[PDB]
Parts: sequence; structure tokens; C-alpha cells
Amino acid sequence: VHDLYGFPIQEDERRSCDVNAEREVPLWQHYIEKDKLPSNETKLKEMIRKGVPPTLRNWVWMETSGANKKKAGHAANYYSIMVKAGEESQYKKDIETDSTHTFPDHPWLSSPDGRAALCRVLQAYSVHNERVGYVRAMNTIVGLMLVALNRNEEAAFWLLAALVEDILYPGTYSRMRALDELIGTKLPRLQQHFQAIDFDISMLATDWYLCLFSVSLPSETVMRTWDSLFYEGPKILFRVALAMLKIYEDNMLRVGDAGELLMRMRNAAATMHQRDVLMATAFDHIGS
Repeated sequence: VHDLYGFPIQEDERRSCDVNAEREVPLWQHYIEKDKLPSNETKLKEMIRKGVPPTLRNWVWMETSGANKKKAGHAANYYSIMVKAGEESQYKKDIETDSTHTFPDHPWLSSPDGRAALCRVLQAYSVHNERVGYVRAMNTIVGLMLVALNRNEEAAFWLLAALVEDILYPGTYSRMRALDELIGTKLPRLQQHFQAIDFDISMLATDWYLCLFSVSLPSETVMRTWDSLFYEGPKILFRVALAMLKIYEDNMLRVGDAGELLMRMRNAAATMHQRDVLMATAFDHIGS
């Protein structure tokens, strides 16, 4: 069985999320029809928190992330100049090799055209922003961006720029405080438990953060995190991370070994299909 975006992958969880998405359709249709997002920022934040329709993610993400504004502030041939320039990126080979073990099973991303597209975007970005260059985390991010953006490489390039340059803090990709605090405040049983087994949350959440959940969660669940990330900013990362720990807390407390807990939570995270409950839990304000 595959998900919406074609990744092979509870069935009730996904049906519930699809039916709830269907409820929002007439509201979103009104806006794309008028070719304008809601003026009311409170209303817009609420809508985005409930999930952008997949078919509108290019429309909404590219605007709320600021990628449209960045694109428009460069010449129209800019991406193509960067693609050509990236042909001699210092990172070309690393980018290529990092693709021999990412997306093994996606039918298009594992195709020659999909590999080439992903490489073009990353090599382009690596010369555009030489200070950042390329890091492995960006491979699966751009891969999911390509799939969510209907294989639009230039869109993916400008969304990646918005993310790295404007949304994430500077230095994110150069050579957790919040989450550990939140665990101690909101999940005191879990904190005692992590201390007792000497579990370092950064072993789990490092990839969560650097890869923006893209190697951790089912793709449709990831995109809901991205919906709010591209509108509200990077606090979404620790809010969703805490929500994951809240949701699987009962599960973790019965595991008496740090390595075991890591494997079990990675398995749990990989089948987190209830994207509605994940986001609603991330924003619930329980404990405030």
C-alpha cells in the first residue's frame, strides 16, 4: 500500500484525516478561487494548523514561506544559472552518493529523472549559498519538497532558500534546550525515565530537527508539520517533537534501555499516521 505521495507504507487513522481534510475543502476553495489567502491572520493560522489541502501546498507554502518574494527579487533565469553553476559544486559527488540510500522505494524519486532533479536543486542551492553549501539532511527535505510541489524543481529551490535563509535560525546546517525543558515540565514521568536509563533525547530528535521529520514520519504527517513550519516558524519543530513524546509516553515508560527506547520510538514515529492528532496535540496548551 502507498500513501498520497506514492511512498509505500491505522487505516482508520488515515481515513479520519482524509475525511477531516474534506471538511475544509470548501473553505480553501473559496480562497484559491479568489487567488488570495485570508486577510485575517488568526483565521489563516487556524486553517493552516488544520492542514493545507495537498493540491494547494505549492500555492500556500510558496507564499507563506516567503519563497515567492525571494524568487521575485532575483532575475527569471537565476535558478537555471545556479543549476549550471552547480554542475561544478564541491558537493556534487556527496549529493549524488547521499542518494544511494535515501528514498529507496519512492517510484519517482528513485527513478533516474527523480535523482537528477533532486541533484539539480541541491547542487544549485550549494553554489547559491556557499556558506551553507550542502549537508545530508537537505537531501530528504528536498526530496519531499519535490514530491509535495508536483516535481517543480525551481519551486523546491526557492522553498529551500526560504527555509534555510529566513525560517530556520542561521547556523542550523553548520558544523533541544526547549524540548528537554518541555519534557521536564509537561512530561515529568518521562524525564525521570530518561534520566534513569541515561537516554539523551538528542539521539532521537536530532534527525527530527535537522531533517524536519522527513526521515522519521509518514510523508503526509510530515507535510502537516511543514504547513505550520512555513507559516509560524521553527518553534513548530519542538512543539511537534514534544507532541510525539506525549503521544508515545506510555509506550516509552515501559522500556528500560536507552538503545531499545530509541529503536522503539523510531518505529513508533515511522507509523505516526494520525496527522490530525499530532498537530492538535502540538498546539494543545495543556500544561500552560
